[PDB]
Amino acid sequence: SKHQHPVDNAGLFSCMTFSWLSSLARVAHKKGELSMEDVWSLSKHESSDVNCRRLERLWQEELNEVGPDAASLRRVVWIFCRTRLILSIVCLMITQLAGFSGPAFMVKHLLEYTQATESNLQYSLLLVLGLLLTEIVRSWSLALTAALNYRTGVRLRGAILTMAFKKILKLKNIKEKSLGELINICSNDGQRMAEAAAVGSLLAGGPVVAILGMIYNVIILGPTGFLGSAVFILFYPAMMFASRLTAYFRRKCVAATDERVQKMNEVLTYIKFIKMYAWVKAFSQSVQKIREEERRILEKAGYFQSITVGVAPIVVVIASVVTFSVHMTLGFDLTAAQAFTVVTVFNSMTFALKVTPASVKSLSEASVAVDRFKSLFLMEEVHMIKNKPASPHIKIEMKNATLAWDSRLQRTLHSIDLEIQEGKLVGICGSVGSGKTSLISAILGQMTLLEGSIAISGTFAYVAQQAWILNATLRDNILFGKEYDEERYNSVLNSCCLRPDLAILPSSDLTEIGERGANLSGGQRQRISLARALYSDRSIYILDDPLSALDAHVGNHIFNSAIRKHLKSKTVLFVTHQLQYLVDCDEVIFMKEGCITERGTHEELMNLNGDYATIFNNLLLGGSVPWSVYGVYIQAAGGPLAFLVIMALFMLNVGSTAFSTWWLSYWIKQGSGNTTVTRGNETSVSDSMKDNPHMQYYASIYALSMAVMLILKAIRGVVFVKGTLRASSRLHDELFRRILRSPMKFFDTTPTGRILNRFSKDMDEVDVRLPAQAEMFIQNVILVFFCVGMIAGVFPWFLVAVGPLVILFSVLHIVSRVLIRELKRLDNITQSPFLSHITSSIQGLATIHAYNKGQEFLHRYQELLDDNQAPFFLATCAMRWLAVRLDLISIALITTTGLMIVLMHGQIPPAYAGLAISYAVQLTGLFQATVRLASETEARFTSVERINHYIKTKNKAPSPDWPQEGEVTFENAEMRYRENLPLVLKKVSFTIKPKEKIGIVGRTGSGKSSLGMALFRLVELSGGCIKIDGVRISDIGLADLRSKLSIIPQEPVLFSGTVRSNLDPFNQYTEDQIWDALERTHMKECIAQLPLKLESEVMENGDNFSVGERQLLCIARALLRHCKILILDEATAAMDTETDLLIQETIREAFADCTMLTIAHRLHTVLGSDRIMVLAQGQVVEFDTPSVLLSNDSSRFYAMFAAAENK
Repeated sequence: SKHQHPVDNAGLFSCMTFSWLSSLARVAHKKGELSMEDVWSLSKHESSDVNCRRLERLWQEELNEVGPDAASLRRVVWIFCRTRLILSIVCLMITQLAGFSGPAFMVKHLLEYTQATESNLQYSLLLVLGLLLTEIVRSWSLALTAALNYRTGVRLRGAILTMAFKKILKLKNIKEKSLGELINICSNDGQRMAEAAAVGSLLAGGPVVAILGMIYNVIILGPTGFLGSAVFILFYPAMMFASRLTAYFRRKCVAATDERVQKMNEVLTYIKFIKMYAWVKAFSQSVQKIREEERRILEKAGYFQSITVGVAPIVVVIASVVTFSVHMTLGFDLTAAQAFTVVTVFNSMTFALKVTPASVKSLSEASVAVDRFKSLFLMEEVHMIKNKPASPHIKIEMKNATLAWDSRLQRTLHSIDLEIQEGKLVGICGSVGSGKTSLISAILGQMTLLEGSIAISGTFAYVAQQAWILNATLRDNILFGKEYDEERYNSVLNSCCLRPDLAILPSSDLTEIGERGANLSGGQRQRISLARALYSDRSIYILDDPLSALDAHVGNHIFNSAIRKHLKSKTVLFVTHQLQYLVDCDEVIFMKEGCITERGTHEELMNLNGDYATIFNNLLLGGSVPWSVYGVYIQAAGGPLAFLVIMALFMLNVGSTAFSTWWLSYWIKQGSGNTTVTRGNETSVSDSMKDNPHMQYYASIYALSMAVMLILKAIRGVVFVKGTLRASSRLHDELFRRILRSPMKFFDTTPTGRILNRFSKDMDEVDVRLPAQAEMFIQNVILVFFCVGMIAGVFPWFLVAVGPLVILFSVLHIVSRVLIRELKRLDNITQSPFLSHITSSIQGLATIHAYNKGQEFLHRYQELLDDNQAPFFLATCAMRWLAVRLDLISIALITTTGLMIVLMHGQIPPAYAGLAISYAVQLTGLFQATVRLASETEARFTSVERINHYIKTKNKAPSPDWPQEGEVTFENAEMRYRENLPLVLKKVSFTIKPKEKIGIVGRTGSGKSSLGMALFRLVELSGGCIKIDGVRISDIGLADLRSKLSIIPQEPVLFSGTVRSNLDPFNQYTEDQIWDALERTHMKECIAQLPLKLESEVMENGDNFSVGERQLLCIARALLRHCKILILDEATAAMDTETDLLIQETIREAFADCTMLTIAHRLHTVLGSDRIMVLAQGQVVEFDTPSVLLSNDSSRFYAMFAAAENK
């Protein structure tokens, strides 16, 4: 025994057969759920610390030997992994030698014995035992070499991830890389390296058995054997070519699918505007046009992908046909054993296309990860000041320090003579870019030194800008790895006045805040950072501006409560940006261009009449998938007929190869037509296929069988893709149709992102991932069924031997895959906390570096890495554990087939026995693929299930001229937003009459926002009646209702595409009317100067236009329709001193001859209206015209107007 982990306790046989996992497999099967407690802890050999130390030692050794610039991290990886890679390579060599010598020798000798006229029992038994032993030791050696590299990949990932984390923690240039790269390299590069070391180490595998096969087939045959090798070496860079073509088709049309996702997001977020404008048909047409363009390249991508999914038997059949059709017709002889040895070795070399491309892609990923890690390891490292001042009273000492920045020595500071003393309240103020932040960073230690010296005699309590903080509960953010003291905690809370924050928070001390703060604000974040700094109890406090945008009153209160009183015995480096915080400061310094100009306390600062005094004066002045899915999936695919057609086509595709093999066996068995050939003085029939009179007929039938197989494969490839894509298209169309027609309440309750997830992730998965795995699963299942049926046909006793084996396979399947699903779930729910403490760590590094808490952070990161890697290691080992048990069935089937062949010697033709053993040795590696494909399809069906259930859960004839007038009346309308919700409309009744300027305004939540969509009938009326032009709103069609109405929302909304498309999506309005509307809204010149003349294209939300132009575009909208009732919402504050007035001028100039149901929350912009109503809590209380309402002081509206004037 070496460790508590059963992996170390396992010897040779247990490790080879993965017997250690059958102590957790049983408990997982019995309980049905695997938790982190049941998962064994990581071994000390695979522990992060030891492997990281070894990797660092090797890296430093190579850096010292070769050089910082000429070193290679690939050499470091090779040196680290050589010990566990050499033995794995040897094991792969021996297992691939056994797997090649099995069919080449054991099958050939067995078939030669079958053709022999004698009958030997001991020899046949010895041959069967030898073949069984060879296959058993091949499978076991493969399992051993997989387990050997699985551990070293995990240990390499663990060693490199912590080293990368330490490097990014100790780097100086935080902004050198991006946010999405530092997190990716510490979370995905390690996994890429692990999977590379796991699967790509077999690069010396498939190729070596392939070249061994090429060397073979030339001794038994003649020169014809080179044609079989040429066929393989031309077919490989054809499946590779198809894979490259499908990869090129991928990452293409991704722009189209991103445009579709953006359009769906725009139609979901701005669904109120579209539903209030009847712009549904045009948007639906737009998305249909985008989708049909997407599934025009998606169809080709699927066509090219479906070629290389099941090529395992097709390549062997093609090579055999090409070899035999020219070997027989050239006069050469061919026997059953001679012909079937080539087929068996071709099937053996077939076990390269499944692994080699994956190995190459893993090696490429490992190489690019190594290059990126090397680039990470070559940047400058941050430094910490260790020199101390000669006088202990001096805290920070620096004399004539250049202290250049980086870009590299970027000169920013010049001749700084700081003499900071212990216990001071100084402040370094200056212009932006003069070197204030540069000086702060230099004090922290992230600055290089050229001339002078830097002396620090204490730790830094530095708070960073933007308040990065941590990503945990609001208790460790204040302690920051310190002992919890009640008195200190209460003092810190009282100093920073955090009691109201705790009171308003739901969980108070237990409240959880994200990396940036979800239920938090900038001021609260800064207060939390200040509290953490106060509780830190350090010597020097590097106080970066905490109150730049926090507040004034409470900011001064916390400043004079904590910085002045609590922070008296500690050094203060408070940056200052307002200049009233240094009235009590001990020494005020003002530095410009990196040089100190004024020193001393404040009194000298004003009496010297410097720049600081001028600035101060200026500032003072200023799961299981049910059967419903499978069924509906196929029902959406076209019903039972489509599934039956697909199944029949797959069976025909497999049966093409099956019939080719059967015809080859028939040609071998038929002999020379039972004719006699004169070989001299003896004439006694013949036993050579070359003497068969109908040899050309057999060759032609073989060639036709190959052609038919190719045609069937092409037909399946071009049909199955269409069948699996039409289902996705129909599902997407139905989902869009039901979502667009669904009440708005579905949008208010269900989040927009949740709906969008069904069109960006679920839809893409359904389109590209699930059909790909389903095709291979179906192909493997049909191939296995056909092989089993044909094997049983030759010997009518395979069913009785396979029945118990089928039961064993079913028992294995039900026992397993549960510890796989649970292990994957555990890996995900341990990697999510691994993304925690990583995204936060990269987001904020200056605070960590200044506080010197880089050791406990690294320890926590290593602990998280180990607790995430252990489930990953177990999950990786589970695949090989299942593969061993499935091989225990595969080799058993092969042994049973061989025993049946040897027992029935003389009653079975050699070709029939040979085909059986060829298919038996072809059965290898099929159950392992089949179960994995079934599990993957079951997992992928969760997306289809999530998509599903979403589609599950006249009277009055309007006049052609309606509305002739703009008369609006309300008859005690009763309305509510949703059921079981507080009422928003309470017996509201009023009269508008055409030609009005209603200036509706009320308190928040009173019901002002309800009006608008209330008139448009976004949700059905719960009571009351509303009449337009004497006609009730109800009992009218949706288009008729929301087609003669217009409204401009609060925030301008613009759709991506074309300006013409935004102005006229239906394309039925004349250009002259559009230009007249633009002229009336004052657009003309500034929009006519565009190079494309209004076809200039608009980005998302109109990001290429100014805010004023964005508002003016929406103002110009609804002018073309010349609608009567306008329900223009709030203008979202005033824009400048002229743009707002111009907008108002255009607004009243355009909509002058019609009603004006404008809603504005500003009392200054509502003045001059013809008549204004005031609605409070859903009741009308004031209808008497602003003017008349004004004279009356008792009216509320006058009180609000006076309050607004006062404020």
